[PDB]
Amino acid sequence: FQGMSDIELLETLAGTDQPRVMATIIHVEGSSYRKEGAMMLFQEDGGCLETDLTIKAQKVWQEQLPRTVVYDLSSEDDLTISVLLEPVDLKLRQHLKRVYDYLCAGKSVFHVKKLSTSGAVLEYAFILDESVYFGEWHSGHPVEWIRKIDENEEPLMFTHIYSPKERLIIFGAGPDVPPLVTFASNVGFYTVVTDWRPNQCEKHFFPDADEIIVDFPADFLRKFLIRPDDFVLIMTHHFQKDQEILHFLLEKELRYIGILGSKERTRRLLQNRKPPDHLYSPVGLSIDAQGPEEIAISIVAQLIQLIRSRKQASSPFSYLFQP
Amino acid sequence: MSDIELLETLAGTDQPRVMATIIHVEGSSYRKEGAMMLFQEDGTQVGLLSGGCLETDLTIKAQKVWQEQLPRTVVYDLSSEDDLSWGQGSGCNGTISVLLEPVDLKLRQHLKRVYDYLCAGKSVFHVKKLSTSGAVLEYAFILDESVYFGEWHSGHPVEWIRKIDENEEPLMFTHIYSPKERLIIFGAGPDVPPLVTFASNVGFYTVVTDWRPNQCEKHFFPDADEIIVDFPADFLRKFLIRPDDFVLIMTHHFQKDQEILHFLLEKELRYIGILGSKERTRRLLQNRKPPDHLYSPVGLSIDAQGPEEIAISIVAQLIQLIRSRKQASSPFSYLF
Amino acid sequence: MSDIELLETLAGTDQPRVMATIIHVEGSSYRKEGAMMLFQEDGTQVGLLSGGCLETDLTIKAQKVWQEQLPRTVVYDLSSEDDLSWGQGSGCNGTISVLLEPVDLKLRQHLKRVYDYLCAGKSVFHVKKLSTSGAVLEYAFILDESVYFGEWHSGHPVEWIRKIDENEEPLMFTHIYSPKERLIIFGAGPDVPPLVTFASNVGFYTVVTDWRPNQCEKHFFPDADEIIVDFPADFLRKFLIRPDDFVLIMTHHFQKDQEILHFLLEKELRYIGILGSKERTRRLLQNRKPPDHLYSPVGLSIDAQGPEEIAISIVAQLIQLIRSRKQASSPFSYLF
Amino acid sequence: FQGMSDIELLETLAGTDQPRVMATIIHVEGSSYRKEGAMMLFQEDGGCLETDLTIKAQKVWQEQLPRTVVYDLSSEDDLTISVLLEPVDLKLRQHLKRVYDYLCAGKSVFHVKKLSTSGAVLEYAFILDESVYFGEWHSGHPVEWIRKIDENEEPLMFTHIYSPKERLIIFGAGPDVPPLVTFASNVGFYTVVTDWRPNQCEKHFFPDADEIIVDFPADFLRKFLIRPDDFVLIMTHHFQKDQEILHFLLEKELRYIGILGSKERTRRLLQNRKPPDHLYSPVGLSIDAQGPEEIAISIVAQLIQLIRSRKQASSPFSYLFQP
Ligand SMILES: [Cl-]
Ligand SMILES: [Cl-]
Ligand SMILES: [Cl-]
Ligand SMILES: [Cl-]
Repeated sequence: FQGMSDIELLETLAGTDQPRVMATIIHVEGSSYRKEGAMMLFQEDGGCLETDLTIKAQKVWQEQLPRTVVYDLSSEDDLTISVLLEPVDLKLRQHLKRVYDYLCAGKSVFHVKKLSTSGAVLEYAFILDESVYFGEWHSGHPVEWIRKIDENEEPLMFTHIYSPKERLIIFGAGPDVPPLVTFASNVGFYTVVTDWRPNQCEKHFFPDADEIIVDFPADFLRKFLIRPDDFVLIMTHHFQKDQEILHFLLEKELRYIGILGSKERTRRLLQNRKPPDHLYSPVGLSIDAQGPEEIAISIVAQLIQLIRSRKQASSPFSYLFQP
Repeated sequence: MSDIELLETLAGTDQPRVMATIIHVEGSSYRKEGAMMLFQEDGTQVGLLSGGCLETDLTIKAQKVWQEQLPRTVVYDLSSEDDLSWGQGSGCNGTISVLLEPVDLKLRQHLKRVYDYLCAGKSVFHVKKLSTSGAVLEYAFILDESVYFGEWHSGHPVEWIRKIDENEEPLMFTHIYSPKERLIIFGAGPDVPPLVTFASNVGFYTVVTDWRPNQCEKHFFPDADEIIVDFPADFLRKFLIRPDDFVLIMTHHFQKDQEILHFLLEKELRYIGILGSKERTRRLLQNRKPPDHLYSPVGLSIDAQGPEEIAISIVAQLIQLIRSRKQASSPFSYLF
Repeated sequence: MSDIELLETLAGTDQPRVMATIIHVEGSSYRKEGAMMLFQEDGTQVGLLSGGCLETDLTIKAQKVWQEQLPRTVVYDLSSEDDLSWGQGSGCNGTISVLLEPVDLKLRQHLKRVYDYLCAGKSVFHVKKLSTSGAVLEYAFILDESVYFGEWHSGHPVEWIRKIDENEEPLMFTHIYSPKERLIIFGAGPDVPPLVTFASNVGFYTVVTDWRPNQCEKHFFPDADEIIVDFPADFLRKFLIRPDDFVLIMTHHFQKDQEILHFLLEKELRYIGILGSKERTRRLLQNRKPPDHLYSPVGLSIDAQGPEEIAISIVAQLIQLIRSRKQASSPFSYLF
Repeated sequence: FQGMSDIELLETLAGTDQPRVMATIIHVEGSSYRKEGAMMLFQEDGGCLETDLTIKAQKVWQEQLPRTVVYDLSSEDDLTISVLLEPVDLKLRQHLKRVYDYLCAGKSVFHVKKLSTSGAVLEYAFILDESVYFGEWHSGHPVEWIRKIDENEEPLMFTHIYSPKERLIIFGAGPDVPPLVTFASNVGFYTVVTDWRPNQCEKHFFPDADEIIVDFPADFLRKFLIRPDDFVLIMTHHFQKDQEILHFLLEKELRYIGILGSKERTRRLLQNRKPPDHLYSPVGLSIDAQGPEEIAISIVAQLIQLIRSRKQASSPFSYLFQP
């Protein structure tokens, strides 16, 4: 189940065309290691629950009809959850391919399932804006249907946000940067490494980096577009270079700016300028880390903390529920 | 990298090498006092001390040290680094003292002996006696008050250290070479491989144990030092867990987690981390005195989701405790 | 690489650069006096002067020259190179004087103007007036006795040069920036692409002409500066061949080779090479006075077989003649 | 015709299984740009001669019978030669695959064709030793048949030596070595680059090098086998390194040892030792070359001169004709 990213799962559907049934935990009552929203793909070709689901998935594909299966998780071995099995038909295959393309573009997608009392999927939509949506939704504006759900008489609704690959833009390719690229890549970040020294940027130093761009910071910032939902990490160990990068990103709306060094050094970098809103110096959690490997953990832990802490503020689509 | 990995590198390629050691730090610096780095003839460097334009100057100094076959102390004002860059320098408001030593046939042999003792699990106390000019007069590798090796001609190196100026005479440098910290992981589920990778990369000796042989294939855990396929009860009987070890219980099986925890209860341990909720771990303890260093929920609370994030959270917690815990817990404390 | 390719590199990436020039050589050295090299901030170097551990020291000197924004002369005893290596040094029994100049906004602008004149086909006479300390007092780029540019404040740079000590006062350095030598190739058969590559790599401006459009596709000659599809008679009417040009006749068509040769007969030319035997070329001349610089069979006699080997043979012959031919054939000879 | 190497041509037969007819110039009378022994492959899917051969090749494949075609080359446009057309049948395909494998191993192969008066191929063999041969040879020892050929009454014989890729082992990966690798590779050498500095040995510096081995000279010489028919080029610009390489190769039987530098420097390298037999210092022809690009031409020209000058001594199989 919960071991593969949403974008890593939708990617699997693109390089397939193979018969597949998708499982989703739409409800959890009590204790479970797997959370609500966790997904899994059954391909028509480990654990007692997954083996029963395999048989159910096989039936769901043949019937070409979704079903909700309830499992009384109650056992002193840790083996009540509600699993939704949907056949990835030509319609849903097409819609999920469109979802993947929007996450590749960096845009999040709000998904909503309208379920029947029996547990069948009546309607489903993929929302981008207050008007822009796609899917098998025949009844009104999906957004207006969600806001107008009844307190107790309307719990036959499932929502999930398909979040794109988070980007981590790293300024510097020194020998302390390869562990950070590895840890950030493994956790699920899209990593961009940029430095002006071509010998520092050989691909064998950063095999997990999605992009390695050899350029002076000023050229990079001119050519490469930095999105406001991106994470910037300045660790060149060159004052003038760090100052060149920071001064450019100053008025730019940015989620995170982390600078490797002391508060005094960052104060010196900002000489004669107003600091940006989401500046983190010293970078990473204070775990008194020593060396590149430990500092890299400290940085990635902080990123995870901020992605998950600001995910309690419902940041991508919270604006579609106020007014 | 790690002391044992740096000393491992000397056993390999056998080529001219100069060893750089930060013997003193004043102010702010990327690395702390005791940090090492290898300057090699092949133009490669093993480790970093600044990450700036400092390494560029040391390379030239290292080349001179090898030719002269004479150690040297180089002092770097990292703030006034404009006298080393194409730009405004590093910017770090600190001054570091780097000691460059040629890894000659004598020191090569001594460091190979240090490595063999760390492979055996024995720590080594290293001491250097420096001259006023900054060269190395004497050096020793201590195992006990009487047992020592190296290039030490005067008296008992141990008695020379205890009878020093005060909080170290500036002409003395000490460093303890210790073996890797051990991380004993109970469970081989698909959430354990990222934890093994992150813990291995940060410098832990990793032991993975589970009773299910197909979850324990070596390709799942290529960074694990040991993969032992056994029932927890057999593992605990056969494999000795020392008090300085780190235990991580993540089998996702209540009865299994309960036999592991109940065994380790009275055993003095550095760390016990159990994957799950405080309520689950209360049920696991089933009215027992909790161990002194029990961590449930495991890892720092960064609201981690998925195996990859939980693994970062745990390694973060492990780093925090190794670095927070009183540095006056050395294996050569008994000596002083 | 070539002067025009080195000056081309300054027009691009626009980053801190220090220019190294060999202003004097005593004894044996890999490069001759006038050889240049670029030290860049990105850690890349454009050209070489020794290829040893010299470049490693210059990099540090270049970094200082940029910071100080002041030129410097560095003298290297290449024999006593043990004071620069991990080993016994270079071994070359020579002493070189390297002049390091920061490519400041002023010099960047002047060198961009030099490049534009070489693109136009006009050579540029460069002169540096050095101080006793080895710094640069003045420098100029001469086009004619009166027309000059740069950072020259005293008199007429031309009159300053002619009125020097004798065979140059040690405080004077001169260098002629000339455009690429032209190699005009008649024929686009499958034996011509290796010759275009080897001639292009060595520094020739290559022009390929043939009357058969499918042999002249650009993918066959990616290194050719010009590919002109025309009958030889039309090419010779339209394209001007200067006396300092190099001609290579290799159409494998007797009548075509004969119209090309008969046209170039009275025309003063640096070089005319015809692919084939002396007998064939005797038949081509059909009782005519052979040109002064006719080479048939073409290339050095190394008993070459196939297009690739014949191409080496021809480029070898071309190099031999450019280097053998009297150096007192400069375009600024008329000035002195 | 003569534009593709023998080994480059036999390679083409391995990645084929496609119907193919091989042409060979078995005789030349007078003037021709193409020499005797030149080969070409016609595949059953530029110039007037090649177009006629294409039609003849098509007939030869259908008939599955070799034929000799004579072309009166006499024309004042340069358009008498004897072309042999042989269908690359399953038998010959198999034999030529074996020839290729021996050239990959570095062993030369002596080929002989026994032709009829009509121009058909009666017999053919591929000789390695005084006893070791393979092919479609039914009559005696091919070697003894060749030595005992009649002065004038036996010219119905064609011989050709299939020579392996010549190896050029370059010690040094400085910025002067990439043009030499390119020129040597283009002319047809198997190039091996070795240096002890990994940053000097990135593959993008030497894309034409067959092997790039990062090692100290002493380790290279221990691990990599140097054949007596190999060409060694010492150009590390490091005296101690060049001395380490030369001292090892001293008693070793070697075709060519070229050292970049002066005779005095090479004399200093050989301090207290007898120089090897095929030492070339200064390396390359004296064309007063300046810079890496010109020196590289000078070196490759010398190599070509020595391969072709010692090819007049019939070096690979001259020993099978003396005694
Ligand atoms: Cl900088
Ligand atoms: Cl309890
Ligand atoms: Cl050396
Ligand atoms: Cl004549």
